[PDB]
Amino acid sequence: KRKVVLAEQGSFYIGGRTVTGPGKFDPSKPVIPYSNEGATFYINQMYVNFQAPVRPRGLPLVFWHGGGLTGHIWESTPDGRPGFQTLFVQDRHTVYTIDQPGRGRGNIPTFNGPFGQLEEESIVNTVTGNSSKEGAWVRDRLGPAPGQFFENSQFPRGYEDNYFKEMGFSPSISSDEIVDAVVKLVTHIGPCVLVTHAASGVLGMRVATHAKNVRGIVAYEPATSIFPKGKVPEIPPLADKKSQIFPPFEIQESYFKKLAKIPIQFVFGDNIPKNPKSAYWFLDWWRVTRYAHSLSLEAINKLGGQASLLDLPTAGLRGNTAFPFTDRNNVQVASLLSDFLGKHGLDQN
Amino acid sequence: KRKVVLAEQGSFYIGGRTVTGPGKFDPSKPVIPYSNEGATFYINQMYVNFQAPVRPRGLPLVFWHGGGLTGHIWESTPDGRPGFQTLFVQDRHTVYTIDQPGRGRGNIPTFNGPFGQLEEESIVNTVTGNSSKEGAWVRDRLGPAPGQFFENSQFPRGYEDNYFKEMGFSPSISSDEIVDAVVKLVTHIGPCVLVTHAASGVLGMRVATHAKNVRGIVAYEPATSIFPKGKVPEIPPLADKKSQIFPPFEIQESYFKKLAKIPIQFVFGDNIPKNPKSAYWFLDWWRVTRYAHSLSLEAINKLGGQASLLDLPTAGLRGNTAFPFTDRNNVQVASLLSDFLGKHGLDQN
Ligand SMILES: COC(=O)c1ccccc1S(=O)(=O)NC(=O)Nc1nc(C)nc(OC)n1
Ligand SMILES: COC(=O)c1ccccc1S(=O)(=O)NC(=O)Nc1nc(C)nc(OC)n1
Ligand SMILES: COC(=O)c1ccccc1S(=O)(=O)NC(=O)Nc1nc(C)nc(OC)n1
Repeated sequence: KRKVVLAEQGSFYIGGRTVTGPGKFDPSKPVIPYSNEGATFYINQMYVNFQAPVRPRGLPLVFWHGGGLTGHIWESTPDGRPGFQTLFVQDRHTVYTIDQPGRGRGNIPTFNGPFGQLEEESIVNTVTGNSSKEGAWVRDRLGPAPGQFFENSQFPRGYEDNYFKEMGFSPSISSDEIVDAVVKLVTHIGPCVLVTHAASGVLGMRVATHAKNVRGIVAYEPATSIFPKGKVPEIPPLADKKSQIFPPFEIQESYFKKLAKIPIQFVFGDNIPKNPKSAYWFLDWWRVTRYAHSLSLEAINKLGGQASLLDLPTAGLRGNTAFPFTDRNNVQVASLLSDFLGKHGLDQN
Repeated sequence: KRKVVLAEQGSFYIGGRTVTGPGKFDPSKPVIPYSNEGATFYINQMYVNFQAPVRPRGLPLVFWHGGGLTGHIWESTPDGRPGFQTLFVQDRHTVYTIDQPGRGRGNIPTFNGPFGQLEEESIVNTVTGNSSKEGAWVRDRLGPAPGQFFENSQFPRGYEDNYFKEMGFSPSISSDEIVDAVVKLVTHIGPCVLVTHAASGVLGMRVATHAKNVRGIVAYEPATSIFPKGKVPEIPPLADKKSQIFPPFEIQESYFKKLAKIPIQFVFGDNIPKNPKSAYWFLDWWRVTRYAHSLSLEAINKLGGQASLLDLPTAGLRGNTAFPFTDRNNVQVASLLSDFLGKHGLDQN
């Protein structure tokens, strides 16, 4: 199970832009402490890793981590089992894993001065946000409250420290620039499949509307819904009568219709409630967010699309968290992804 | 040259601690926007990647990136040629690559509030520092001034953007906590060899004094010298008669002596002046820094050690930058590393 044979592997940077400080750089002056004077800074670039099997079959897969994560989540599970990178190289796909701008080996744009500030220009905000262990516990549906596990959980229990250590903050890089970096990657690699997760769900949908090389999307637990501009359906508030899900992203209809041209599958784990759950904010949030996604997929299908929602429990898999690709049954989750790729010929040359 | 057969690969997090916000966490209350209330945050953990060959020989190698870098520099060169990770898995060594705390997939400790601040506790500074392209150009001795190459350069010209894109800031995590994470990794791995670079040179020396499992060190272009406490020799200022090199790190003699028990090699590239060069601050800085390191190695040898300085031009390799392991002749640089490992019995089981 662990052996893997690579025809080649590597990593590279792509995308981003440059910003400049004032003045001129004098090489005879002390270079350290570092100065903005005469400075050119590369910002908002993305890190990309690839592993290619011998004699690949079908399209390369681009695995895109969720919010506050990195490509680590596709490399290994918290308890050290093979991640989807290894499983799909073994399945004879070339596999790209990214650290998007602002995360991991992607660029964090900061300079000499308060965080994110280049002289008088605010590239990203100095004030950050970041989930706690407790927030992530309920966000990812390990259980209804920190320390608790749902019955039949597939979380790798005992490896909580490993799991939460993989998570961190994201600077306020614009989503436009994150999407731009991945569009450039898709141009670089050719026809490919995007496999997204939570926060990258809506970003991957956006990439597909700008990049015809995206030939399919599988989105694990996408966090933000997407609709044609002015056609967002009625979406109820949460059971606490006061909160709402994330404002759906709206794109022009001519771009939205590009989503009807490729196979798209949204995948959800277990323990999303059917009924309002006022006592558990993030469980109720997932209920209404999944509902909004069902309407988004229906809108894609009314325009001639091939969009579907897979609830893992209906496929016979019980207990998955919001990271099904690192849960204890991730091999079975991978099998369902192989099934999708095979159904649409994305595993053939 | 590109193929690699892995018995296993993966990644994991190790080291770090936790800090806590005030108050308690209520799962019924809105979890987003994220709050410090009731929060546990994992901070200062390190990312570790490993690739293991079939039938490994000798000790595992731990590759430790320089300042503002990540394990990318061991994966691939800026122009896409195999890095030392691939070369030494092919040489039948298990290879670990790290993103140290505060870099890449390592943790950047920030919360909900101004960067690095947890309520009124400053975990890392809000004001950052970061090299420009211009500062890094002369730091790494691509040439004497930005945009200019030494005639003999081994840099992969044309891939400047790719190269500079791999560099970024480091938050003010204490060096103690960075050393702590790698000591914990070395305890987990068992006997190994540290391969360090620039800023991680002094940190690897410190790790060796705390971890008998470190059985050898090869340091490329180390940036800070180390001496026994109270025994720093006379080191001249730079040619501008105002600047100094980095204040040498001082450790108790009992720990310093541990450096005499293992083979240690410092490796320097080309274009470091023999004579004072006041027009080019970083060239002169490298002259005096290399001199300080020569005295450091001499001090280890006077304690019965086996500490050597390898200037790559004396081995027939001309024009290397301060990243010899990603230069155009990196295969030849690797050969010299294999020779060190072999001579010292580190390539046998
Ligand atoms: C892995 O888990 C998630 O990925 C994840 C999963 C579920 C919800 C949220 C996230 S997230 O933390 O990244 N945030 C996100 O998708 N975007 C977003 N949108 C708005 C409008 N506000 C905020 O506030 C943070 N975030
Ligand atoms: C994921 O499920 C829970 O999280 C969960 C849910 C409810 C209770 C307990 C757990 S548990 O997992 O902590 N522990 C558990 O189940 N213990 C247990 N021990 C014995 C000795 N026998 C039996 O059952 C016969 N159960
Ligand atoms: C890849 O290049 C290097 O590794 C590298 C190479 C040569 C010099 C500097 C660096 S560095 O930028 O990271 N900084 C470093 O080693 N430590 C350090 N120590 C002091 C006392 N001040 C500062 O200020 C920056 N830094």
